[PDB]
Amino acid sequence: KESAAAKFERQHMDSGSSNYCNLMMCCRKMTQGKCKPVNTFVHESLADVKAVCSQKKVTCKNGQTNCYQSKSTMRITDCRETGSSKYPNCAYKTTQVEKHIIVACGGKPSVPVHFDASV
Repeated sequence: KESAAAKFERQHMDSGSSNYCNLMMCCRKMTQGKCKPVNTFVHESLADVKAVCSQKKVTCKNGQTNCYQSKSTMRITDCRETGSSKYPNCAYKTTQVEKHIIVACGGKPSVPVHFDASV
């Protein structure tokens, strides 16, 4: 069983092409069983992303208060299923942007366990 912290790294970290999302959503296993409809990858170092857990506190989309917003914008790529996508033939639109990220943090040490939003 993968931990929540490990799952966050697999689904969202790509520390560092129109087909980017199609390749990554597949390699990171987000097209198994169903096409995850939307996902965001973050291209900053794992350390900079983990540091968000000690940055600005904000409320989570689900109402929990263990969420944090990055002090700076970060380089991210949003992957969104296209209208033609249909499991098991998933298809995604790749959009690169620079936005702040909001993540839920948990565990000891407190690390990101859920990508909540980009703002």
